[PDB]
Amino acid sequence: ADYQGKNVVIIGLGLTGLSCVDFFLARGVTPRVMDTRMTPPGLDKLPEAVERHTGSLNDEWLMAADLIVASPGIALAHPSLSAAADAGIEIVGDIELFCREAQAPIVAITGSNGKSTVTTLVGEMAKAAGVNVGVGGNIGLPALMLLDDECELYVLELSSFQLETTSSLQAVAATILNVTEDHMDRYPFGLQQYRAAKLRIYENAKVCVVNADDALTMPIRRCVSFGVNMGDYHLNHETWLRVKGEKVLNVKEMKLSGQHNYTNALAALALADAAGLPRASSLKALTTFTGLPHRFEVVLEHNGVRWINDSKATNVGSTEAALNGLHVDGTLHLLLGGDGKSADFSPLARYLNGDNVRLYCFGRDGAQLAALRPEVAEQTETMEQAMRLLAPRVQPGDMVLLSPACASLDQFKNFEQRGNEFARLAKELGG
Ligand SMILES: CC(=O)N[C@H]1[C@@H](OP(=O)(O)OP(=O)(O)OC[C@H]2O[C@@H](n3ccc(=O)[nH]c3=O)[C@H](O)[C@@H]2O)O[C@H](CO)[C@@H](O)[C@@H]1O[C@H](C)C(=O)N[C@@H](C)C(=O)O
Ligand SMILES: CC(=O)Nc1ccc(Sc2ccc3nnc(N)n3n2)cc1
Ligand SMILES: CC(=O)Nc1ccc(Sc2ccc3nnc(N)n3n2)cc1
Ligand SMILES: [Cl-]
Repeated sequence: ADYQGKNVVIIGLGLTGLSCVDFFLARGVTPRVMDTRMTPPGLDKLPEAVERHTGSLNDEWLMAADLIVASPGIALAHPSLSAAADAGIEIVGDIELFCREAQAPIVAITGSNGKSTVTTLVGEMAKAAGVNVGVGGNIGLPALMLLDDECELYVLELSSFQLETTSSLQAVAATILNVTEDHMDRYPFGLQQYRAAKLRIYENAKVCVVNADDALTMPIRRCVSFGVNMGDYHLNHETWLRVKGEKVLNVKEMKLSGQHNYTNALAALALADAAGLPRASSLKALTTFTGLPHRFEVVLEHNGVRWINDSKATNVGSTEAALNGLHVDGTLHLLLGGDGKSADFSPLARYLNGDNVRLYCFGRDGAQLAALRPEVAEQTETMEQAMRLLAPRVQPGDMVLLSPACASLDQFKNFEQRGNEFARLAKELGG
């Protein structure tokens, strides 16, 4: 791709938009940037020579563009962006720009839950083999910052939003880990529209890796599969990872636990195998990886109480993965809240029966979450209020679990800030 002389407009003054500004400037193109937010987080990090427009989309700029670069946070269905598409103005995202420049194979990972774990695992498998690997995308390091002529393999976590604006991805190995309701505020044609965006990841992929236990991960119309009791990669119950009936790893050697993390390990191994990484070093990486911050992270274990930061549980399916099979000796104090993105929370209710569960519900959708079981629920405005309410009630044997089933953007800079604030309060209140 050659952008010289083009009128380039970037939508979004967040992490993605700033990475795109740097990308174009380094290639001799001065873009313009807009964002519907009046004071977006990148407003003061923008180079002084770059024109900026905030508080709305600027149709004068969009309709004059040769190329529109849309951050994943702007809907293609926004009327101004849809009008530009109607006029035949090219619209891409940062992942598209990346794919046009990358010169190493790409492993591409999407799904409603498990993405960052699988992405990081494949990266660790590559590192264990001595491969120069770049890991990024939706996990938090903008993909354009990975571009490096010495890179031998890229591992990208991709969201449905990023996939909507991507056309040139030809992954060496691609997966949809699972499909459960999320981002319904962005998908007015519902679950199948969200699924269709994720299904784009398989187009022109050399190997597709599907979840044998989740039919929505399969192309609508020759894929490798992983699953619990079936699949090319599957579990054998002590629990083993197996490939086509052959034991490859006793999961006692992993640091992660839980069935969903064992299938994450299977998916990572299937992708690593498809990318040509040596099996021995891939298996080694499964035994060294300890987990990610904010993903079912024990931030304090003291006086018989475990305080668990699962702030990365931004949808119902992720909270379900925390709750399904969860063992608690005493009472579970569960923190739910934030921006639910129009999700139906009712699938959580089957985990919330019995005498040993208390709900502390906060943020934009706190009332809807407390309605799951009002007789054991309290509602506050903020997470801090919820923590100060529950802490006097905690007894040895209890668990305090932040697994909020919602996005954090109504009250926090990012889910990391939500998790960090939870950890600070847990240390104050629990020690
Ligand atoms: C919403 C989203 O896709 N966020 C990803 C994005 O971060 P970035 O800061 O660039 O986001 P953005 O595109 O500026 O959008 C951020 C927020 O601003 C809003 N926004 C954005 C542009 C605009 O004109 N108006 C507006 O209101 C968006 O709706 C959203 O609420 O790019 C980063 C690098 O690729 C990702 O790590 C990050 O994943 C975050 C963690 C996320 O929540 N992703 C979603 C998809 C998920 O995991 O479910
Ligand atoms: C249908 C099919 O066979 N798809 C495919 C996808 C990826 C690869 S690996 C690779 C290596 C360098 C490179 N540079 N750009 C890109 N997309 N790649 N991909 C092989 C085949
Ligand atoms: C079996 C099934 O459910 N297939 C399906 C596939 C895609 C969609 S998404 C869609 C559908 C219509 C439409 N009209 N305008 C827009 N933007 N859309 N989007 C939904 C269902
Ligand atoms: Cl968030």
